[PDB]
Amino acid sequence: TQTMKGLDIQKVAGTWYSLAMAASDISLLDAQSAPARVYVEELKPTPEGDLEFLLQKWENGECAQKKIIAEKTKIPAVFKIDALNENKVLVLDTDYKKYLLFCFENSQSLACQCLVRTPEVDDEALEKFDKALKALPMHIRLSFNPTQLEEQCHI
Amino acid sequence: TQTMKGLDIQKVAGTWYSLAMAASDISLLDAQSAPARVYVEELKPTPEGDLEFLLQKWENGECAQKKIIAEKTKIPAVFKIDALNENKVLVLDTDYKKYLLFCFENSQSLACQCLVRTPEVDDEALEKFDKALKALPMHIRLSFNPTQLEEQCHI
Ligand SMILES: CN(C)CCCN1c2ccccc2Sc2ccc(Cl)cc21
Ligand SMILES: CN(C)CCCN1c2ccccc2Sc2ccc(Cl)cc21
Ligand SMILES: [Cl-]
Ligand SMILES: [Cl-]
Repeated sequence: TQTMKGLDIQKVAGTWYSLAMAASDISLLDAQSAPARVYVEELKPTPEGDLEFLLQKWENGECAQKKIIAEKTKIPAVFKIDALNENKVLVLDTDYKKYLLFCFENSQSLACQCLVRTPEVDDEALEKFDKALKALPMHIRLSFNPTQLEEQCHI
Repeated sequence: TQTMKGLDIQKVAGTWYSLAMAASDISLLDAQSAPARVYVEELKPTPEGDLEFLLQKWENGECAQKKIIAEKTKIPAVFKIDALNENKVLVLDTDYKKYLLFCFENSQSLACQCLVRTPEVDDEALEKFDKALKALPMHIRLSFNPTQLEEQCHI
């Protein structure tokens, strides 16, 4: 939809925090176990330029660990998930050292996140997140406080 | 917190739609039966200047009807609910004919709504809602589409 020009994927490696989330549909986020309520722990680019995500997900009554690889495409900012469905991960913007904005898109519904490196509310990153979101048909948004950011599944 | 100057309460009577909702805590809105997921049907000012609300609420697996009176205070924009808890309704802004912004506050947690007269997405009213919200510690926001606005409990 809107993407990071000149993305250097190797430089997104490491720790991240899902500071804020937004989605096209309320049901994607408005339950503790909602489909898009997915918490990023780490991004692990592969030497071949795929992007592995370490995630948490509340499911069947607890906070489960998940590990998913999004495969590279010819566009550096766009990755594809191997599944029954054809979903994409799009990297909208990042400065590598503080924030990264991305969206998960199907083939439609959209969930986006504002990721930050540290458990702090970064108003500048959130401002960039909101600017990105005005071009998208979002209907739910939420953000987490520093206490929650240090808990499993942001409880 | 922030209020409508010169509110004429009699002029808020009639049909309204909860176009958007925001709250201080994610748990107040992030479930179909969450405490602040309350849908406004009608406002009925009394001759004595109290404000009755006709509402819907998803509870015990369906969309229940609710009727609550908020009693006047010496401030025209602030009403008080008779309960074990001391909660207030604050009217932030309205033009009577298109939109009304209000907040429910306890003694703390806050839920606010953008009400509109018709089942339409009013970007100007939502812009006013967002401006009001930047002065408040909100962590979840959602908005409804015209199809949902015509359904019981916005399903
Ligand atoms: C259940 N899980 C194993 C799948 C996670 C899918 N998923 C996802 C995929 C690849 C990289 C990052 C993410 S976060 C995310 C946020 C919103 C939505 Cl809707 C989906 C995702
Ligand atoms: C269960 N129900 C009978 C009580 C509704 C209480 N409540 C409320 C009260 C008076 C006038 C309007 C409202 S809407 C609302 C929005 C958010 C929250 Cl948190 C509370 C309320
Ligand atoms: Cl939104
Ligand atoms: Cl918000």
